[PDB]
Amino acid sequence: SLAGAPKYIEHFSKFSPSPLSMKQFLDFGSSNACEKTSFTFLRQELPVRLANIMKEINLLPDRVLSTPSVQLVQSWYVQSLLDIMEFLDKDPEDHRTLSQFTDALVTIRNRHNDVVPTMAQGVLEYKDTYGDDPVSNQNIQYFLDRFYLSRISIRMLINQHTLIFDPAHPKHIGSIDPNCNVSEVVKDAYDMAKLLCDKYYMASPDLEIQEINAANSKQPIHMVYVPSHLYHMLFELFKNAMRATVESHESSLILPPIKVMVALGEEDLSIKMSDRGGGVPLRKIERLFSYMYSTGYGLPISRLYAKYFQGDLQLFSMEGFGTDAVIYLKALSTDSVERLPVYNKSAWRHYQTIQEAGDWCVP
Amino acid sequence: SLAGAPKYIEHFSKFSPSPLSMKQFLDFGSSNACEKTSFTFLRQELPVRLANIMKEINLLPDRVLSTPSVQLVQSWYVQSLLDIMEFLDKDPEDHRTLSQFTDALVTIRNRHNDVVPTMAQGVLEYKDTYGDDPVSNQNIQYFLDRFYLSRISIRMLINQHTLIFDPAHPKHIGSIDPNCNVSEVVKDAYDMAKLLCDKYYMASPDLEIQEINAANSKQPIHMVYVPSHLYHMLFELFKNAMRATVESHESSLILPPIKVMVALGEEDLSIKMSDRGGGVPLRKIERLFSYMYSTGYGLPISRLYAKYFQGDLQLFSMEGFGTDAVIYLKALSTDSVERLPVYNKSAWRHYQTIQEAGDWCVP
Ligand SMILES: O=S(=O)(c1ccc(O)cc1O)N1Cc2ccccc2C1
Ligand SMILES: O=S(=O)(c1ccc(O)cc1O)N1Cc2ccccc2C1
Repeated sequence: SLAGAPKYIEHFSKFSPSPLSMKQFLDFGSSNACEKTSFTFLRQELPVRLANIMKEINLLPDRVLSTPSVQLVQSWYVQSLLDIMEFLDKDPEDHRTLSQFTDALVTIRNRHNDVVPTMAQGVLEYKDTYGDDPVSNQNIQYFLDRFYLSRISIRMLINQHTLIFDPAHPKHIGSIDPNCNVSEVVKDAYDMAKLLCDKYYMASPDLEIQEINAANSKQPIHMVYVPSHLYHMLFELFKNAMRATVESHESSLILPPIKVMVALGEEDLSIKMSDRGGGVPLRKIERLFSYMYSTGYGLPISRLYAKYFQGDLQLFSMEGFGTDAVIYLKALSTDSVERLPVYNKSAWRHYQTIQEAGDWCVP
Repeated sequence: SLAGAPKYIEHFSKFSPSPLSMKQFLDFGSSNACEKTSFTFLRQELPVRLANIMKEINLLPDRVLSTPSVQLVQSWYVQSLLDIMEFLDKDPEDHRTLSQFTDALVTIRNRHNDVVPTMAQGVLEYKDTYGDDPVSNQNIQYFLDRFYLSRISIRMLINQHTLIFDPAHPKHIGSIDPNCNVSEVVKDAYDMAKLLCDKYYMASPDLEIQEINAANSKQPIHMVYVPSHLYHMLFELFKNAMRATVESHESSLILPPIKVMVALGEEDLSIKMSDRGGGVPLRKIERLFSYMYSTGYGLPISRLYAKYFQGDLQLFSMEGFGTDAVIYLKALSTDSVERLPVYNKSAWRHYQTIQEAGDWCVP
């Protein structure tokens, strides 16, 4: 039988999460020896990651914390932590321990399947119940970036363990493709977005891809990456680019194509998606990444996927012309290291915000 | 005879600077009635702007404040404030007051001519004397953006007064062109940068300009702006784009052109400069706007000019291919309002930084 959850949360929140690189993930084996190691690692690391973020949930404004949906998500995290605590005294040598552990991780993954839209309902509840205010809004924005990135990282750990120690492509290591053909993923995302655009508008822009392999001009561009994450980002970007193009060309039968450039440099693998969808004023760019205005978290969650392995996703528009979106990825698996929020004094001080006049003038 | 400077600094730092819009600047007349109004406005507003920024100088780390060059600049600001204090009890009705005031502003402008490189020497002195540290560096970056923007605004006020109440183009209102042809300024900046590039490399990329006037496809794009500021930004951008293009093409006789798009939307006038100079990894972009790494303040000062009337200057590269730089300006004179730093509690808290582990994980 287990201690009360707060005792575990306090214990594990003292540790910092331990970021892994893509190479470390990829170089992990599938033997029983490896499964025991994964077990002993995860029964420490998953509680550390769960506890760290649960401590930050507590820093949210009372208004947001008081909402039923935020309380519900909190309750899922508590149960998931306790599920893992059941394994603290279990023997990795016992095969039943390992199989039970995998079952528990699957149960946790399912429990948390709807976390993103449930948190979004919490934001809506806060808005509806109290009205929004600038201070709470900035805290929510800061928190949600970290909460959703934390969640991405926990899902990564769980998927790697369950996929490796249970198909489509046996060459993958869990969810990682050591030879991801970037243009192929671009095409897959385009194809799916085209189906949607065609359904609603009966037309869609064509795709043009150009590759720039700086060091090896001949060679098709590949990388070590999780194709599902790359697909996610590109699909969201294509949906926006397609909608802009069609909606800004209502009187036209000829649609400008969406142009994608994939560039491979010494350190970056960059993917630029350029549309001629008429663009958006600079003032309105920030809103596209806001959880508050978006309550529709496609763009901010996509940018988190990019940031997760030390990349980024940036938007640059020319109002009256169109928009460029750029996904920046690390070219090398050794540079592709998890970006994980950590609960400490610096994190804590960020929530300690209050209402005041800013450091810049008003007329 | 005058009070000690600190008594004036305390008095005037209580007020907030008053931001003017481009339209307000432009709608100001040249009559004796207007000169008296400009006088009575500036003998309050200039002391307010001087005092506000002098109070922030005092928040710099002792290490930076202790440098001879920072002390020298401080001493200039003190004398300039006192110069204006001489006018507090003077009669605007007396023509000698007005003429003496204009002389005093000219003297102040000359006194402060070398502020930018003198402050940069202060940064170098801090580096040489103590070695740099991350906390001081972040404070310097925050301060210098505000200090240099404050300086831009003070020079704007002084130039407007001296130019209007003392040529090349009588249609200008002080330094403001109500009908600035943007492509003409682009060409002027290109021409000057080409002279420099040709001198050192014996070759330079060609220029291609495209305009997108969204609402009036025929019409050449014009705006209300200070052409010297726009020229400054474009010249710096062309120098970087040209150098990148030539240096990345050492073995080539054919240079890719620099492409400029000028787009006019409902709210933004955007100028994009695109080069194929091989680009720079994302990791190194931030450094381009850093005063510390730049000690060469061309890019950060250019971005301040853009920000001064509520615009921005952004860089986006594709490593292995090239770089896009975008100047965002407000299309409408009514939206073009001075962006002025103000000394208050929010400003004060920014300098109150200390050394600690960040809110994100290390391996
Ligand atoms: O704001 S956007 O410029 C835009 C945003 C994100 C993106 O990835 C691509 C884009 O092009 N764009 C989205 C959209 C939708 C309907 C009608 C007009 C527009 C304009
Ligand atoms: O970093 S840049 O990508 C670059 C920076 C700013 C800019 O306006 C345009 C640019 O293109 N670029 C500057 C430079 C100089 C010499 C050799 C190679 C490079 C690359």
